[PDB]
Amino acid sequence: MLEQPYLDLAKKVLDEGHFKPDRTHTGTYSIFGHQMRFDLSKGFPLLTTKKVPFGLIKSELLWFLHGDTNIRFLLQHRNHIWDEWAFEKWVKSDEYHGPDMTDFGHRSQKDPEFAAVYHEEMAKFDDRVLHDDAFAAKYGDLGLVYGSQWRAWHTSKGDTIDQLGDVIEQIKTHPYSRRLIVSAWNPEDVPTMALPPCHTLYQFYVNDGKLSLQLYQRSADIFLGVPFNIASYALLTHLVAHECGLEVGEFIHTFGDAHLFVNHLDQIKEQLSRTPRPAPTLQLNPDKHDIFDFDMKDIKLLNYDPYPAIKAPVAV
Amino acid sequence: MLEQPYLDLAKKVLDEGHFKPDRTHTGTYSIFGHQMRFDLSKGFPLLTTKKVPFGLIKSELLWFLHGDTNIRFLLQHRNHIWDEWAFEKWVKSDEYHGPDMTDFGHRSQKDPEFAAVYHEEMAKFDDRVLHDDAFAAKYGDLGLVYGSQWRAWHTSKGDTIDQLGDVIEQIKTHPYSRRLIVSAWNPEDVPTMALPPCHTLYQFYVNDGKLSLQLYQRSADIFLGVPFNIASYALLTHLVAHECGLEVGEFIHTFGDAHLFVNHLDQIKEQLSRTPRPAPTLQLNPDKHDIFDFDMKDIKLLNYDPYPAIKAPVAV
Ligand SMILES: O=c1ccn([C@H]2C[C@H](O)[C@@H](COP(=O)(O)O)O2)c(=O)[nH]1
Ligand SMILES: O=c1ccn([C@H]2C[C@H](O)[C@@H](COP(=O)(O)O)O2)c(=O)[nH]1
Repeated sequence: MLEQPYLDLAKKVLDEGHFKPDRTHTGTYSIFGHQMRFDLSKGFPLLTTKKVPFGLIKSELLWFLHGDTNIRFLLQHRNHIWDEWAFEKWVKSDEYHGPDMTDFGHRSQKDPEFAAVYHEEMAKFDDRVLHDDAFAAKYGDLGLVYGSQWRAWHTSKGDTIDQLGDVIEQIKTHPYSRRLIVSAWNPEDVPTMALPPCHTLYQFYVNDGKLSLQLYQRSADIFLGVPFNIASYALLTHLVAHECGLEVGEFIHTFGDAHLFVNHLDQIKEQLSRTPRPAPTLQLNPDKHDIFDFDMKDIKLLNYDPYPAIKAPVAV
Repeated sequence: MLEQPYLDLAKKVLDEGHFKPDRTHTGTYSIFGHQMRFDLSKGFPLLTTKKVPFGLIKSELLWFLHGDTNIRFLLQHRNHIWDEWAFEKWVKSDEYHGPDMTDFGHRSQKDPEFAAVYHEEMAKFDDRVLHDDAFAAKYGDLGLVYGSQWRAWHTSKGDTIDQLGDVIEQIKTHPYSRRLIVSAWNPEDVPTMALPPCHTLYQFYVNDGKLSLQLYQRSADIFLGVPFNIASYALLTHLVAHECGLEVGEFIHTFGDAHLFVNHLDQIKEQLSRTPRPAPTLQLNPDKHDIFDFDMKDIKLLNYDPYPAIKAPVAV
């Protein structure tokens, strides 16, 4: 079935992965170098063995595609995936006068009463970003995130490259090119960023009127992150193919370090006892062609019928 | 045997690859997305089923490691791999007064008498680069090649990052880091370079005192290029491990487009009828530790006993 490479990867980390501590205190089981593939003509690889919210994946991708780096657009589609990076900034600034919020990541899991003074400041941070333009401009804007890396890469001569829009143009006019590459990795920013990009680079490929895409992901959270990651680049391959008048090939997912947090063992083992269902179908607006101007309603998911969601703690 | 993944890859492109024309007129059989691995504790992956000149691979790597971008150092170790890119420049310049050399690449294979007016200008270009300092500075210097990308990446504020030397420092002090990445892909240079880097990015990984390395190669000439590529990054993994006091793990070779030129079919089919021998051993100077100051004599290859070389035409 379509998601099997994903369950094979989980099985593999389970009986083959090495114990390694990491950047936190939450241990991992870990492998290095892995490759899986999804034939997108066979259906859309949103996991059926656990419910994944597509509406989140689809509004985060549109954000990236519009070159946007401001949380505000996410909040308008009730997408909180990026709140913590914005909040971090607000909180560690002059204008902030409130409970001290230091190491709020850990301390939301070790104190149920703190976790409500945190969820309080956050709801107020989001509300302000939504209603106060100057505030949004100051704290809503992440700066270096996929929307500027893909669409507005800063040059040493002070201009701005649309990496992705140029490559789309190369696909239309030189389909056989071996240089259809978008990189998110800037050696000059990377030492001072809070999160150097996990999705480091990707490459497109055309053959027999079919578009394929390969992602090099340096670091992957197998239980929580990877199910989102897969759907996000599978959708990108679909949007680009649609823009270029091509059919869709394969999505190839290459990993550097793929890890399983040790507080996710039971959840993954439960998931492995489920039996994949038939994959959903993806449907794109036949009438609209500029993907840079796609909106929520231009992407529908059909026949998605998943097992229930599995709750897991985030790693500190 | 140690090189089997390489012969499996050739076999795969042969009966599974798609005919695709390319950037020249010389057709290819082509696949997209492939991964192979070499356990470097099992020996050094220099192909035994065809003679590969290690002395070339080893002087080209030292060049890169010294941050050098000047052909001159190559010529001193009689290494001509990079001559054509330098010559191209010389020839397409004001100071050049000689036979017109336009499309000299093609026209060295379609004219046996031209091919000797080309080999004449080239021997004179190399001799000058070797003896005339101002000339070397002007035409010997490639500018953007792996030695500056790895060791002297230009920032937008006019300084210069030693990407590789910083990452070596990260390996010594944060071995478990998921961000041990060296990129050669600069979105601002790539549209104006004659050859955007084939070796796009690589990532190191440590576990149980062992160093592994994964290469993302966007485009690979399977018959001619890949045997050099493999040995070159396998040696890098060895030099870095030696510098950091680690043992050596695996070299993981990931491909975007891996192609076989159609004028290489007979040669590859002949190679596939050979039987791999035991792999050579690599030996590094036990007393010298700064790889940035390694020289030819600091790297020895032991027990390399290959089948004869197989002659093939370069693709135009
Ligand atoms: O879309 C995402 C975003 C994040 N991660 C995870 C992987 C790691 O657990 C963490 C990054 O930490 P470092 O790898 O930088 O150390 O983020 C994913 O798998 N997918
Ligand atoms: O070390 C090398 C250097 C070059 N190539 C080849 C692969 C391609 O045939 C060619 C690059 O052309 P483009 O891929 O940029 O189109 O160089 C290799 O395989 N290994």
